[PDB]
Amino acid sequence: MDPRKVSELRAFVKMCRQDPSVLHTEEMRFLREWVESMGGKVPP
Amino acid sequence: MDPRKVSELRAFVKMCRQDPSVLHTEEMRFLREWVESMGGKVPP
Repeated sequence: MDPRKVSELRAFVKMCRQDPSVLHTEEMRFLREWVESMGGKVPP
Repeated sequence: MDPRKVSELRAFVKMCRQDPSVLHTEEMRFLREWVESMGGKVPP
């Protein structure tokens, strides 16, 4: 992927690690499902 | 989000599903670490 979008993804992950709120929306269900497919659990 | 960036993230997840090796690089270590923090593991 292009380096700017990677930087945006780093910023997104940094946000989620401090406040995973956005992940609990319907918009982000696909992302939760992907994490779950890898054996993870999105925390509260 | 920017709906366009949600779209890009969906496309990125699709790409990673199709070819998990995209996540194996040092550039993507931050993403592996995030997944591991949630108890998952990126596929081989």
